[PDB]
Amino acid sequence: SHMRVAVADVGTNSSHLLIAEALPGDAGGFRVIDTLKDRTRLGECLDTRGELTPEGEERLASALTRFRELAASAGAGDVRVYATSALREAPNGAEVAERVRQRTGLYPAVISGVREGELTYLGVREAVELGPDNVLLDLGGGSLEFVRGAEERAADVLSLPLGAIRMTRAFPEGDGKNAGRDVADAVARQVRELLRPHAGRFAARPGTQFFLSSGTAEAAADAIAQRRGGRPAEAAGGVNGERFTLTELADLLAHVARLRPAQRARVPGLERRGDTILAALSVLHAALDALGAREVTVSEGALREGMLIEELAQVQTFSLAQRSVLATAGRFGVNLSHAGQVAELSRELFDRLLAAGETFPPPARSLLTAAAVLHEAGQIVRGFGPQDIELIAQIARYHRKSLPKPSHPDYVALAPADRALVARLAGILRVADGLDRAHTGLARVDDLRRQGQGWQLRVSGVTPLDLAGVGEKGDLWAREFGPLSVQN
Ligand SMILES: [K+]
Ligand SMILES: [K+]
Repeated sequence: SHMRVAVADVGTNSSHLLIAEALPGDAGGFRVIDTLKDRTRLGECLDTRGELTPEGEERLASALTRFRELAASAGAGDVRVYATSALREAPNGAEVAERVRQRTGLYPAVISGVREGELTYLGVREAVELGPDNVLLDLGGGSLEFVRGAEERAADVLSLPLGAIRMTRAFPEGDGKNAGRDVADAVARQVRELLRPHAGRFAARPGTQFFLSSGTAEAAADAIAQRRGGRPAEAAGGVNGERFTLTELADLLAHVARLRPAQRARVPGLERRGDTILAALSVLHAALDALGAREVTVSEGALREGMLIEELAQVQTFSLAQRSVLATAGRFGVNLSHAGQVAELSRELFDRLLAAGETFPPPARSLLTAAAVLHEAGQIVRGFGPQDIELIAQIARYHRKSLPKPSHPDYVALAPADRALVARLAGILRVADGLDRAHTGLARVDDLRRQGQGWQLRVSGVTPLDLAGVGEKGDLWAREFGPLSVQN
């Protein structure tokens, strides 16, 4: 009943963790239990080639070790990890992520900037009052997402390389009096060059509400509130829902550009961003000005909140879409997200095989779903008859070197057609667990076609770990249905 969930995002400035407990009623809601930030500073750990250094890998692994520990102390156990610009753009990111999974057990799965904007927008929705027409800016250390949408989800997402660290490094500050103003001006021109062909999609219309998320914008809201004679936001309840104007942002930026980098970390509210804050504030001002914004609201919800919403959405709606089967897997303490995603992928692969001509018996789909949800219940290695559950049991636990050997007592041998059914469904299920090996819930089958005497599988939303898992978990598919080639 007390089922707790953990999600994390690995970005360019820092890494973030949210541990929460879901709300009853298959509603899609959660109660926050714990949050954690880690100054992983991956964007400062890139080499001249853009590769993440062994020191960045260590900081990564360290953060995911902290995350895995806190998540288990709270009772979550498994953590879904998404990664944004630093690891996404690093030529060695796939390697880094596989290495870091070996060390910690957590795989940092790179998502597209569009999907980063999409999920961030759901996090903002969980924190503030979106209206019929919203434009969100999310400035990280590496990129800046522009998102527009209405009251429930994103409509258009653009992702630009205008991040706080990236812009600080791309316009190094000089030694003169106007050095800060000159960095601000040049950063502001870079924003204009890259946004200009897309500005209209995010431009102010009558009634448009503008929102900012993430730590630069939160620091700026705090600095502006303190410049209006306010108290530090940490002494208060945070900055969620605070509003400031474009003029106030402009005023703070002018002050910052006049200061020297070390002086900026003594500006109240900016003490933890002195090195990137000048460039960061230029990005924010220039972009908002390009879009015609005059006021913004700041949100403390971001990627990790939308990660929990998207997860709870699919997981709870799948149980509505066997509903006890996901619940019974809960009694065995399994990762319901993984189990539900593996069941959906099994469903997807099964239907294409049927449509291509493969004959299956009527209960086969129901059997594969049930074994899909109980594949990782250590204890196990409802409208199902006693013979069906035995079939389900053997599908969940299929291996060539079975723990009981045929000659050994207690060995359970089915009838030949059931043996053959188990093998064919276990090959489907294994491909499915491969497609969610990264535990992202993001894989989807797009097309599965016969290719000669074998098959060709097209998958989307798949990480390099997921694709590797199918290759390592698809040998049974090849014996049962024919050689399998996966693409995209
Ligand atoms: K971001
Ligand atoms: K310009």
